[PDB]
Amino acid sequence: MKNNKDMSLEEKNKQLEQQVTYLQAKVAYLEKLDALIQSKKSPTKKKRK
Repeated sequence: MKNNKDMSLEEKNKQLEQQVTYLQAKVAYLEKLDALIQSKKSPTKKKRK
């Protein structure tokens, strides 16, 4: 169900190989948010303070 928000979940994209790539993690964000890092964003490289 397209969330009341603007960026609906259906807006999510899909690829050939990346299909399962994000479908595994994205499933967490897109679940309620959308096709993007929101709930639990992956770990970023060593950020130099």
